[PDB]
Amino acid sequence: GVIDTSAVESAITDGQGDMKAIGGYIVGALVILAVAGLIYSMLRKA
Amino acid sequence: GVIDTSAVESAITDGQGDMKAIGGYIVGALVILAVAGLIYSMLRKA
Amino acid sequence: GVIDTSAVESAITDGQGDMKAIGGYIVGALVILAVAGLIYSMLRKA
Amino acid sequence: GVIDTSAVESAITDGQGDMKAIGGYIVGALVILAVAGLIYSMLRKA
Amino acid sequence: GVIDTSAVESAITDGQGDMKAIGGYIVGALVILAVAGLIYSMLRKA
Amino acid sequence: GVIDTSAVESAITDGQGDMKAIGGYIVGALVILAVAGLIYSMLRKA
Amino acid sequence: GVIDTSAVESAITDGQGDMKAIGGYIVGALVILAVAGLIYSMLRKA
Amino acid sequence: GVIDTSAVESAITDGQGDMKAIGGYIVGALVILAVAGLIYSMLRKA
Amino acid sequence: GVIDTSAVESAITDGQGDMKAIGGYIVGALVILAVAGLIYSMLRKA
Amino acid sequence: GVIDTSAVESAITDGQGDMKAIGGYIVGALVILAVAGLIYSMLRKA
Amino acid sequence: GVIDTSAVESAITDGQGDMKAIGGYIVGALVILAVAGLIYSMLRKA
Amino acid sequence: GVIDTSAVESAITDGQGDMKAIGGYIVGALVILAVAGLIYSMLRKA
DNA sequence: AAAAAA
Repeated sequence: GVIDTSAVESAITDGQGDMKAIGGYIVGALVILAVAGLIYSMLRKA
Repeated sequence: GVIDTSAVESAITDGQGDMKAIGGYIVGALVILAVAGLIYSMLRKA
Repeated sequence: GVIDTSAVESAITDGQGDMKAIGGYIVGALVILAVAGLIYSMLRKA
Repeated sequence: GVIDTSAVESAITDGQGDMKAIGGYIVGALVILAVAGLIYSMLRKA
Repeated sequence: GVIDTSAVESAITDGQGDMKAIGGYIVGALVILAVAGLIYSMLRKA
Repeated sequence: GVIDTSAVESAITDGQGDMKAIGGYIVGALVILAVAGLIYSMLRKA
Repeated sequence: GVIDTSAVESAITDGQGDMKAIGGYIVGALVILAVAGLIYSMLRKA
Repeated sequence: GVIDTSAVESAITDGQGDMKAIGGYIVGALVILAVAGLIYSMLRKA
Repeated sequence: GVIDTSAVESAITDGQGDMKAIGGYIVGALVILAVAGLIYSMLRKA
Repeated sequence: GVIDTSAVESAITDGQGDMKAIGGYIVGALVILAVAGLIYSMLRKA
Repeated sequence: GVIDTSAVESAITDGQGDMKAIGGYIVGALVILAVAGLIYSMLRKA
Repeated sequence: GVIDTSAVESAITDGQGDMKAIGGYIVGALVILAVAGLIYSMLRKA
């Protein structure tokens, strides 16, 4: 009496493979305010 | 004194084979609001 | 003893093809508050 | 005067064995926003 | 020994063609509280 | 065999024209806590 | 062979004219928790 | 064919007159954490 | 040809007088999580 | 025509007497991060 | 002309004695996310 | 007239024993940004 | 908001 849920794992494993894609696109934008955070500290201490 | 009910099981086993067909057509539409439910959460947390 | 449910899959596969259309129209509006979320952080840290 | 309900437990034990399958497919997608939640905190504190 | 049911399909195919008309008139009113739902979020985050 | 649904679109197009009216009355009250949010930041930084 | 249904429209047009009366009496009570919802937000942000 | 709904407006106008009473009892308790929020800032800056 | 419905209003006016009794017993339990909701906010801000 | 609701107030007055018990058990745990919040400030200023 | 309803109270007093059993099994699982909610706050404030 | 709820406590006591497992796996990752938070303060003060 | 910054 089953219902075919084969279209579930095919849909959301491709879903969770897309959460990883837009996680790496944020990490690449948070290191901008990490690098610029501490080369401001070099100019101030000088 | 029987009445031929051979046209019953031929009619509703093909009936319950059609309930399964339109059950799988709903599951394929509920995973749309499951995937889009949690890639909205990635954009908000970023 | 079947009932023609051929008008079902023709109606809701075109239905679930429309849920995808208005999912992509929301993702295009959530990245506005993702980009503007972290170019506010550049102005504050400066 | 019983009615054979042997097709019940054969149908829904296979049903509840499928709820477990799509529960583990969600847990694998909620840990994405748990890991990315706190490696954002490392970049901000730096 | 039939009864003419030709006035049935002429009456309810025009009936179900009217359910579609007042379905599209609701969708045009639910996007008002979808758009205004997330331009409130832009003003709050600012 | 139709039923006159001409009183539907006359009733809810005037309905959705009123959702827009009380959406603009909220936007005018959320910019108060947007402007006052960042002229507090000028006084604190001084 | 008709039956006089003139007492129908005289009874329920006055009925639907009363649903409008107690709809406007609820809207006047939901704006209390809309106004007080966002003057709490002014006190918290201060 | 009406039903006397005169006991409705007599019941909920006195209802919405009570929502205002317990709204003003919260505002009097949120200004405590507004005043104490910024006389802590005077002691810290000193 | 009436039927004595004098036992109706004697039964449900005493019924609706009891809905008011267990409404006031809930309001006395929802103010517990209103008071404790915002004296937690005083300890956190300190 | 009443129904005995004497088991209601006996059940939820003992219910709301238990919400007070686990409210005081949280307040005793939020003062830990209030005291330790500002004896960290003494060590830093030294 | 009664019908023996002695099997009613024997069936549902044992029923409501089982609602209490699975209420206490939830309370034991909600305190896990209460304790872990505020020992995360100690690590963040440090 | 009971229903065997013996499969409830066997299922969720093993459930709440798993919430504790993934609570301790987060605490081990929040002390990373507690230790690194204050050995950054040693390098800055030097 | 605190910690960065004075």
